[PDB]
Amino acid sequence: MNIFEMLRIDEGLRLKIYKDTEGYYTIGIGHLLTKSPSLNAAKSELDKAIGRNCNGVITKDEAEKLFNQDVDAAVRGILRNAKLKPVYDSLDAVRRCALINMVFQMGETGVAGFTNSLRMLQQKRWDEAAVNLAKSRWYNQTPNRAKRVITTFRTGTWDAYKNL
Repeated sequence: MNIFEMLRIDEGLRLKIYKDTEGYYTIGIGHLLTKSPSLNAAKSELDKAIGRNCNGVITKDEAEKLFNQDVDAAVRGILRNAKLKPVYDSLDAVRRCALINMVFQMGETGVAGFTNSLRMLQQKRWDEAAVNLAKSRWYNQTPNRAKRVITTFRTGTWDAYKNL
């Protein structure tokens, strides 16, 4: 497993515009288009993103391309965020993927927000952070995925993804 394989599992692949867990227009491997309720806004965003007339459909190549940009963006966002950098730099290679996973899913600001959980990760207090992390909207809304990610932070292994 690597970060690509992990996000691939959490997000699945769709070549047609679809609605998020939160009902937002997305495509590919979890590539949010817009939070606006109009399919029209979404298609406009899709065309902009791809640089062609898509009419709500992309190719797999194009999906993977958005995915390459989004993983790259998540890493760089981390490394630039004053709050996320130190945590990332303190973690081992498996757990770094867990952090990325959250930033990909809820954004930089989303994650910078888990003050207590990040303090716990930095301190390598793994059980404690897993409990703290479960005390969130994230976990109540997407439990299956959150368990997989929390499990990764707790164990530093890929066992949560092996099953899948």
